[PDB]
Amino acid sequence: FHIPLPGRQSPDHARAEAEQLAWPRSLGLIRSDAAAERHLRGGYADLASRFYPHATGADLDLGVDLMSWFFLFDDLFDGPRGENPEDTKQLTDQVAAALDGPLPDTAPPIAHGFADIWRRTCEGMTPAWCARSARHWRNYFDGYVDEAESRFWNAPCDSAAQYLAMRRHTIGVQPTVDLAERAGRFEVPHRVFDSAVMSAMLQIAVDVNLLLNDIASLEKEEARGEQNNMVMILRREHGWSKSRSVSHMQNEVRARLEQYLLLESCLPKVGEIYQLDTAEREALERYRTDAVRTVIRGSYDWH
Ligand SMILES: [Mg+2]
Ligand SMILES: [Mg+2]
Repeated sequence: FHIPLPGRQSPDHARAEAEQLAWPRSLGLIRSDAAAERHLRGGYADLASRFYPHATGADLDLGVDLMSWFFLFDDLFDGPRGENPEDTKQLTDQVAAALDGPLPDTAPPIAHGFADIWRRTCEGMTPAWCARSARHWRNYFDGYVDEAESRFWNAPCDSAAQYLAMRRHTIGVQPTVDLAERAGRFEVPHRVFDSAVMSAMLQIAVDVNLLLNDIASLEKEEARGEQNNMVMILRREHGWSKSRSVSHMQNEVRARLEQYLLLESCLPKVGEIYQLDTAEREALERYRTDAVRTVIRGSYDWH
């Protein structure tokens, strides 16, 4: 890896991988043997075990379930639904409703799956934590509506800045990191979560994932005529070739990873600034190592 973040994987990964189909199957999310085979080919329990190496048993299963759900949910916007913000919001409203209370049994399977994840996610977490993580979920769903609006008007982004304002929410990294707290039964001190230093660290985590994702998905997205990929956007913004745009993105990933270390080195002083007590310093260290560092490296290793 470009910076010395250790590669990690939950020791309980084999069982979580072997049992991963039971949950989406029970919820109606995988409707056939063919769909199950397709799901296993994604390696989503493997991904979860790298984001959540500190989790085992039911806590790791929740992480596997979140990964499974992310990809099954995203599938629902592959076709015409993703081209229309009214149709996209019709679905995302039904899913996001789970944040406000129970769902009617007529709600779509993907909404019931979300509701079950969110129910488990909130267990043992402070009300203030649940409210914040719910806000992150609503940012995510609103981002899906914004993406469908762009597709509807055939209006792809013309700058990296405009693209990032949307993709930083649809990439789903912040809810992934939120789950790492729940999966580890800890909470980073809330005033430090809000800090400028931690905000920058999290933005790096989000950005590194979305940039690597756009490189990994480039050829598939080119074949579908997708225009909201950082490579295509940089070509429009700067006149660059796609080749120079990829190289720019690679340089940006490396530079941001190096900045991540710098920001990490500020955390001792940040803890002093916010007068963290002993338990709070321990919780911040769990967040740094088990939530932020893991999400930065987990997707890289998964590919
Ligand atoms: Mg898909
Ligand atoms: Mg899509």
